[PDB]
Amino acid sequence: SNAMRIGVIMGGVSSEKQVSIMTGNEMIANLDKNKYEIVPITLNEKMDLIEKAKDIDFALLALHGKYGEDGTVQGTLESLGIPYSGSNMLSSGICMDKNISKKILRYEGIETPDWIELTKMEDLNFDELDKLGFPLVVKPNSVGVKIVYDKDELISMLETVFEWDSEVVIEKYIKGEEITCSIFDGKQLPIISIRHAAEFFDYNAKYDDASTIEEVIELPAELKERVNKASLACYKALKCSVYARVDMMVKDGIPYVMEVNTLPGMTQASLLPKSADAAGIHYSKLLDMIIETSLRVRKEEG
Amino acid sequence: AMRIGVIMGGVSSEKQVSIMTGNEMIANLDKNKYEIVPITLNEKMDLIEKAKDIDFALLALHGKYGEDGTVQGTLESLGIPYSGSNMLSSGICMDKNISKKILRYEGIETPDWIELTKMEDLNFDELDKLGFPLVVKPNSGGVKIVYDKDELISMLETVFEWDSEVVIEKYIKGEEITCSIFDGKQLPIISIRHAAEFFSTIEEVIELPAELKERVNKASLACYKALKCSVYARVDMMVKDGIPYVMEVNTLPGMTQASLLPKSADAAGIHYSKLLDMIIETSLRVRKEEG
Ligand SMILES: Nc1ncnc2c1ncn2[C@@H]1O[C@H](COP(=O)(O)OP(=O)(O)OP(=O)(O)O)[C@@H](O)[C@H]1O
Ligand SMILES: Nc1ncnc2c1ncn2[C@@H]1O[C@H](COP(=O)(O)OP(=O)(O)OP(=O)(O)O)[C@@H](O)[C@H]1O
Ligand SMILES: [Ca+2]
Ligand SMILES: [Ca+2]
Ligand SMILES: [Ca+2]
Repeated sequence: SNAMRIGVIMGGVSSEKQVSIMTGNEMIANLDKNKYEIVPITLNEKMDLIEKAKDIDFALLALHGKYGEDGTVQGTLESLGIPYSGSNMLSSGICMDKNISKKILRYEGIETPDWIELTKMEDLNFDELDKLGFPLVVKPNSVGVKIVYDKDELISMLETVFEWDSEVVIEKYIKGEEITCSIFDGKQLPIISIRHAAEFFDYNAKYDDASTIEEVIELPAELKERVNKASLACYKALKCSVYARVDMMVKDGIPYVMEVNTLPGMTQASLLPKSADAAGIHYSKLLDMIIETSLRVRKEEG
Repeated sequence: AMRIGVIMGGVSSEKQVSIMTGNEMIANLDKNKYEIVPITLNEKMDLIEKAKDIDFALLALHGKYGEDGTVQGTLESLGIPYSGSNMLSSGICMDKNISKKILRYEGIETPDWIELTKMEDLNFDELDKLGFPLVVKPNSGGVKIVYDKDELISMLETVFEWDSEVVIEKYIKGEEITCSIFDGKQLPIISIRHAAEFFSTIEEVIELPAELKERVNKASLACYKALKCSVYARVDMMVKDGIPYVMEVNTLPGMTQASLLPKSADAAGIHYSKLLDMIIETSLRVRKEEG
């Protein structure tokens, strides 16, 4: 039995590169050595992939952020006829574009927060802005998401963001419970709650706003059914394959989709593998399912 | 003197069109402004080696090879400015299902349709909301049309060798036109008529009635924006009862002198060599706006 040669693809620039290295190392360390011949691939520049992938049967992506999201790596691998993990080039690019992904979701009737799309030299229509109210969340579509409380803050923040990016999403702020829903091959995994830590005095909870805890949670049946329905619908709508993670906010019992991730964290401390583990899927087996399901999917694509 | 790669490639019929296109470009590119660097890709990824010799990639590509976005994404990753729409726009416009959803979300008129696959099961229900006749085309790209339930079911099986995904559209019976856009400005509209014997195909610049022209110009420009196209594009439409319908948006329209976009530009007084000058100049600006 000749072992399939798995390239573990690492790369990116700055902190993304480091997260990528850490991810690849975990994969390399947990890949079943009897099933696979493991081939670490570290990309000094993105297009070095063409040379380094000559010796692999499959590309397992350890990438993090733009390099793995924009779709170029997937498209290159496809052009080389080399099967790879996760969503394809178009699904990846769509999911990475928050504006375009929200349009498609909203077209499909999936709840997502109201928003304005704005490009760099484009003016800003204050009548539609006012419809949104304040606070607002400014999302580059290097610089992170930021809550702004009024017109002046918004203006100032647009100017900060636009120097680096040419496009922004301005989203209505929603105060609610944050959750994230991992999907593997069209099946919903355990939901994870993301909230502040509390100190409890009897039944009074005092929250620490500087903290964040992530915990697997079972939601009440009604909301659970609604959440599972929305997340799978995102998955199909955005043409995702193999696995994805949908980030949502719940208010008044209604889930809103903030984003869909085709390249979610894959370290053992990351949300998706934590969800899989709660589902009885240990890390090494999650890696087996990704390779196995990806091969099937790349074959269905031709 | 700026080094311009003329990039040609593809397989089969597409490659031939590509080489034909790149030759025309090489012939008409101003020799005083440019140093022209013919580039022919045997395999797609050979682009990486050959592109170290150039300051700009002018794409002579045709069909999926230049539509899916891999070439654009590769050149972007190499830091090499290139002509036309970027990887995301290209991929979106190549996907008829996705581009239709976005257009419709934006309130742009496009024929009613449904998405279908090899994998999935034909769903009897949704078809008959569409009625007949239907037009059947692969999702990723003459006219294949079906006048009854029987031709449809069969058509799908044959096509399904072609593509894994298919779009089924309501048949729009109308006057066919095509709208070339350059850097956000509409060029003269072209009318496309068909006759077994005229009183194959005729393409001519036609001045549309003022009102229709206005709706057409609005729709074509809205597609251009909605799909994030840049530098140039060609929107193909079907007019019925004064209402324009969008059939599709092309980020890589035919670029020969005999092709529709160059003819449209010609009708505006933009000669072939100058159209290339503008493609290069405009793309350079766009690529810089993107980062
Ligand atoms: N509309 C909103 N209302 C309230 N809080 C929000 C809203 N949008 C985002 N947030 C908070 O900001 C965080 C980050 O936003 P988001 O998930 O949309 O972008 P991202 O995760 O940074 O993008 P990427 O997928 O590139 O990592 C969310 O986890 C949530 O805590
Ligand atoms: N709904 C429709 N009703 C009537 N005629 C149509 C319809 N859709 C397409 N056609 C005809 O079929 C021809 C092909 O159009 P289509 O949109 O399928 O091109 P395409 O193959 O998607 O283009 P590309 O090569 O860029 O992928 C057109 O010339 C048009 O006349
Ligand atoms: Ca997120
Ligand atoms: Ca067409
Ligand atoms: Ca002239």
